[PDB]
Amino acid sequence: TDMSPINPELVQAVQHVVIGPSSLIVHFNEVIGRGHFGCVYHGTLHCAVKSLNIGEVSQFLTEGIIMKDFSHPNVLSLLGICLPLVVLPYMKHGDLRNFIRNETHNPTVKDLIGFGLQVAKGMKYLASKKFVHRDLAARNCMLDEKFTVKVADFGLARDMYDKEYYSVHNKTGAKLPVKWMALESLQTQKFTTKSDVWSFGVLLWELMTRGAPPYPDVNTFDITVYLLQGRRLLQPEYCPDPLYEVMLKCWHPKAEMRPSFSELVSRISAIFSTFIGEHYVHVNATYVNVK
Ligand SMILES: Cn1cc(-c2ccc3nnn(Cc4ccc5nc(NC(=O)C6CC6)cn5n4)c3c2)cn1
Ligand SMILES: [Cl-]
Repeated sequence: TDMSPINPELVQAVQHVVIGPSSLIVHFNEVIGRGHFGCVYHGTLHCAVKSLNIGEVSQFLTEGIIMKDFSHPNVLSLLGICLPLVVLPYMKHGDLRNFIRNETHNPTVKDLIGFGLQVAKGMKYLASKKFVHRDLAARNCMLDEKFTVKVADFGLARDMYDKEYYSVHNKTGAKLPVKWMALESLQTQKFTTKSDVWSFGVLLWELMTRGAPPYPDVNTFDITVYLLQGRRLLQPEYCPDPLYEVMLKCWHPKAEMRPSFSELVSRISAIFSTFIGEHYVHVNATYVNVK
């Protein structure tokens, strides 16, 4: 790549994931959200129920067991499955991007770095389980009633929850979040933990801009050409210098040189500790109403 610029066994194993049909009520009237692979609904077990569409039933059950094993306060857990329903905890404040964009919320610099810090702790956990997210972005993290950020949009909850930010590769037909993708993944369509780190860098930029779209009007795989002119996202007005240095390390041309999620947790927690909640972050006028 260019990096310099120019089945009885399965049935008993899945028993701890299955929810009984009579112990779950799905409210099909109240559409929480929509996705390509399944619509999400209000449920009572209080929860969110995503309803999906023989060979593929193995895959559904097996994905449930792997996903049920993930337990961490900054990771969206799986409450269970039902049969094609995916039962998830209800997140009161919805997705992180919409939350920070909302003009009636008044986040401080400390608040937003805090969300970033929480996301890093979630990825640190997922990365320790050898799990590559492939689509880390503020739209795909969620926020509960205590403002705990949970990395979401993985396993059976995987979808395109805002079609706007996914672009079709002309050959393969795969719709990909090109504005969040590492320089190497744009060229190969292979994803690693180090390509998640790049995405996390972009997520930090989203946090400090209160959910501005990255790279306005650079929307296709021609982002690769843009990056290879020698470019990175600009430092946001309310982003501290040390945090922007962290963002630039996340976008290191050589994947191996990017920091681990352990190192990111360490560095961000230090930066975070210096703030006391006196810097209100306001939205840039040039990013308002921009997609
Ligand atoms: C823009 N966008 C992002 C998503 C999204 C992203 C990642 C996901 N990972 N799983 N899911 C299903 C799910 C799980 C719990 C949940 N809680 C709510 N609560 C609300 O919508 C509150 C505000 C009224 C909705 N969900 N949706 C996800 C949905 C949906 N749209
Ligand atoms: Cl602050």
